[PDB]
Amino acid sequence: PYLRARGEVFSEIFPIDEAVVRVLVEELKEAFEKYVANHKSLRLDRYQLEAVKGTSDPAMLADTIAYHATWTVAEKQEILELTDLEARLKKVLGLLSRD
Amino acid sequence: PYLRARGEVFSEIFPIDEAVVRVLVEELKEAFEKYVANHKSLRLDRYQL
Repeated sequence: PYLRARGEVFSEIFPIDEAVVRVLVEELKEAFEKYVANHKSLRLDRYQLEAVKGTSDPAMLADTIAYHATWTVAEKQEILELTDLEARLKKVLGLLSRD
Repeated sequence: PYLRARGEVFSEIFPIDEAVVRVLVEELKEAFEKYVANHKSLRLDRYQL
């Protein structure tokens, strides 16, 4: 320590196949909104998800909604390493359904 | 070796009334869009076709 690394450029996944992706983001936002309005244990508002709108990349929202819930952060690391846009969305929606 | 072939019959049938073939192409495009409609990891920018 202190740790340093010669990291790389922004490695993102592009919003591809907007139809199914927006559909699954809507389903994820439905599951997340009932997560917020049902799980009294968290009560986290859409002030870090709806606060970001210029970068409407569904990976950004998939990582934001996953952040808003309190399952294990190891799965957040794995979803940060995921390369599939909706497998991120399916992973967050599945963990929200489990919650 | 070396590689060398010999074409014998140039079999290629062009169906008359290509609009019917284009309608079948549209049907196959619709089926491919239906296959794309369920993907969670096999998404692709299919609109460039």
